[PDB]
Amino acid sequence: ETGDQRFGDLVFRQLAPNVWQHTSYLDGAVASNGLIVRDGGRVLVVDTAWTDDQTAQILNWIKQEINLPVALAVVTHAHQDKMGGMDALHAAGIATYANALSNQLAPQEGMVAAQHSLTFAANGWVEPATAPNFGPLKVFYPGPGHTSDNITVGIDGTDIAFGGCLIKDSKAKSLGNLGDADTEHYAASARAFGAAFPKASMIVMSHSAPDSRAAITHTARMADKLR
Ligand SMILES: O[B-](O)(O)c1cc2cc(CBr)ccc2s1
Ligand SMILES: [Ca+2]
Ligand SMILES: [Ca+2]
Ligand SMILES: [Ca+2]
Ligand SMILES: [Zn+2]
Ligand SMILES: [Zn+2]
Repeated sequence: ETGDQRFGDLVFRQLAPNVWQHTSYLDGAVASNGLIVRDGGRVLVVDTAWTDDQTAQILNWIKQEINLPVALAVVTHAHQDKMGGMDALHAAGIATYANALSNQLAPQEGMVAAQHSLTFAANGWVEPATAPNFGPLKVFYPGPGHTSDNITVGIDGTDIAFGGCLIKDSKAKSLGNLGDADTEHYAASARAFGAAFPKASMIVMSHSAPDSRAAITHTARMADKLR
């Protein structure tokens, strides 16, 4: 697409003045998207790429095009598209945060655990002391859906919310990989994510281009048929 930039195996698309989407491919060639946020004098990353080499490519692109230190990364669940690059984040000295449940499931899912655990209230909001100096990232656990551990992130100051692999696009035909999914609670979880970030108009997700809020309602409608 016009305006996109390629660095090695990675493609970046600016979504807002201080937000970019990172896309990595794993062989057909499957795309996974995460986010890069410029918060003042530092950078925040949401999700790794599929692999350590791909994740290092994100870090080098950030140094070349943004030239600000990467303070921390939040990863959205314990699967390869979201945490495959944890060793690269650790080698680069980036503090890593995941849901505690993602850190618990990580060895069983073949992932490396993050250095810190985020915990959540009954209402899905992160307990603030487990998310120190997160700037505009607002972390919400919507309930089990794509996986039991899936978390979501709002970028405060923007129109952007990230559903990760929980949300799928509004023309989708399936919910994608349901092997570790909670079929009963998925619809409610997708709706809870839309309610958490009621004013977000750009919904970014792992396996499609950014969509409108129609991705949330469409994903919930498809999920209703699993219960
Ligand atoms: O459930 B999801 O985090 O969306 C994953 C999709 C996927 C695909 C391959 C081969 Br292409 C290997 C690992 C994973 S994980
Ligand atoms: Ca590794
Ligand atoms: Ca599994
Ligand atoms: Ca039940
Ligand atoms: Zn997954
Ligand atoms: Zn995924």
